[PDB]
Amino acid sequence: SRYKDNRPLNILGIDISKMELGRYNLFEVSIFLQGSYLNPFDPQEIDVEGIFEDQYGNQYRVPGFFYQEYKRELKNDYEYLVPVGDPYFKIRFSPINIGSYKFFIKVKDKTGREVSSDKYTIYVKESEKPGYIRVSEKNWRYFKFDNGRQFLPIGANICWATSKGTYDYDVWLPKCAENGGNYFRVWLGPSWATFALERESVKEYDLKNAWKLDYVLNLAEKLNMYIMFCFDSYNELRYQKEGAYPYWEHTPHYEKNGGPLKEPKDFWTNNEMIKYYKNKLRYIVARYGYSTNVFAWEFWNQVDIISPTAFVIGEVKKWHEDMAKYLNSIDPWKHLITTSFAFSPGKPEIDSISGLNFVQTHIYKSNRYIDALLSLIAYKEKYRKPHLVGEFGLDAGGNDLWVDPNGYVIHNAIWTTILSGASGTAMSWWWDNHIHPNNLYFHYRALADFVKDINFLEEKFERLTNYKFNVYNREIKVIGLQGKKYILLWLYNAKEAYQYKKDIPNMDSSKFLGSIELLIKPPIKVIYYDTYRGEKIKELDLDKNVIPIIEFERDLAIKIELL
Ligand SMILES: OC[C@H]1O[C@@H](O[C@H]2[C@H](O)[C@H](O)[C@H](O[C@H]3[C@H](O)[C@H](O)[C@H](O[C@H]4[C@H](O)[C@H](O)[C@H](O)O[C@@H]4CO)O[C@@H]3CO)O[C@@H]2CO)[C@@H](O)[C@@H](O)[C@@H]1O
Ligand SMILES: OC[C@H]1O[C@@H](O)[C@@H](O)[C@@H](O)[C@@H]1O
Repeated sequence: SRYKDNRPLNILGIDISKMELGRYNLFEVSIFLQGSYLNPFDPQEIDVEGIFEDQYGNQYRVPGFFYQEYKRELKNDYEYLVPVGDPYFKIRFSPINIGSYKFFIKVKDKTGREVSSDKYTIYVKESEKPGYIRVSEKNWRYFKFDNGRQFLPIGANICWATSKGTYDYDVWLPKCAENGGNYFRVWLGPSWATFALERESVKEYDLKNAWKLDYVLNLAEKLNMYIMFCFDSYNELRYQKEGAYPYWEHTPHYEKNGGPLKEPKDFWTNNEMIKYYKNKLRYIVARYGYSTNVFAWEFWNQVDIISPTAFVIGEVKKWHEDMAKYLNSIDPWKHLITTSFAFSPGKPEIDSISGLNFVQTHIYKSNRYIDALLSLIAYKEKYRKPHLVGEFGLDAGGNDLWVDPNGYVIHNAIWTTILSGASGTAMSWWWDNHIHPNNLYFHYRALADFVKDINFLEEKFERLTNYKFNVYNREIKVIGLQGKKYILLWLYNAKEAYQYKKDIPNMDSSKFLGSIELLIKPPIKVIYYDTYRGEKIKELDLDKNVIPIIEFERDLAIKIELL
């Protein structure tokens, strides 16, 4: 209760960031008040809200949140945050419609007293922002922005920083963005994470870490990147004796550390814990929900490998149903909601919950992972909602770093997932010790430039099924999409795609290798695409359905336009 107050409830002053702003831009109200509360993070102690109304009858009820200003600096090798001023309350809003808005502030504290501001008027003009990310109504396999443009996530996990904190994201995000990346994922737990809200407590949230998440969200805004916020990770509910980076003994949920839980199993049903968790969701919506750069709320990293003493499928399912419904109801902008599992096939009892808007796969597999990805993507089409391969690698033990310095494993996965019908790229691990130091971003740039002008929302892509392969000197395989106007092929050498010792192909690719015959009607334009340099190798106009395959070392992309 470091932030208690026991004065009669009064608004003391408000600051408004701007009277005029663009569609989907941040409108921020700062509020100085006094009142009676033991915990500014608990709406039963103090409840700040902004009530906004556009000219079209839509009303938004935005919970407010407690805020401390900081000034960051880098002390040789660690970030250090210096508090500036007293903490206070904020409301963060983002307008969907343009035109005029009226809003007022309402506050209630534990005494039952209620105060409110007069109504203020703001004006919203048109802007360049595409809006929030939703499931496409045209093709449930894909995401869209509110303005109808596709959102095809290309990026990686970038879930926490080193001790340099936000200064690491100052380096990683611009590199990702300039190489076609528009997506990453961050962790808000366990308590050691860069953005951990529950750092010392499950009842009060860490204002420094929340400030760091502000900063990284703002950087994503400037770079047109979109973030999945992962609220909790399995480590929090896993006992030391169970291994796999366990954290229960250190987590603030545990009664030993001041929390309400005697054991991780009680997380799903303990009424005190459920109440604090809803307060946390309210804090997250209040502080970050305005942002169109929040791609999705993700409840859990790999909830299936919490302690087996704590996984009760019926209670975990009901908890996801109830929390998705609650989160949805208090989120004025209705961001996408998801959850994840370490078991690659997932848990159908939870994945089929309608409050979870898309499903995920995590897979770390060293052999024939191309076939595993294709198989999992075909399988999860049963849910009729988008599928994100949210984590991918060779080995949960990190073998990738030593055996694949050139990123061939990432390469194979991102081409396989895009051209098998997943909503976006497979999302690699190892951002800090693999992708960045080895400068593997060029793999994403080549993929992004290949799909850049393809509208997956209108192509009605189906997986390629009835081709004839005519290759003699090699075991070539193909993964393809067939659509209205395009056929997209990724061909790979089964003997070379899983060998990681050779240097990146520098292909002087003239010779004829073989052919693939497809059920299409000429004429067609065939584009051969170097997947490593990210450029057209050759372009060919054809009058027959026999498409030559030129020589390639490891793999080759082909884009075929139906004319
Ligand atoms: O060093 C910072 C921080 O690291 C923490 O350990 C990390 C570890 O460095 C590594 O990045 C690990 O990656 C996991 C991650 O958990 C993924 O969600 C996923 O999971 C796997 C799980 O961790 C087990 O390995 C399990 O057997 O397999 C899962 C996948 O099926 O896979 C990633 C790659 O293994 O994440 C942990 C944190 O979970 C802590 O050491 C911390 O103290 C330290 O400060
Ligand atoms: O920014 C990511 C990394 O960049 C490197 O060049 C070093 O400066 C690291 O200390 C840092 O964590």
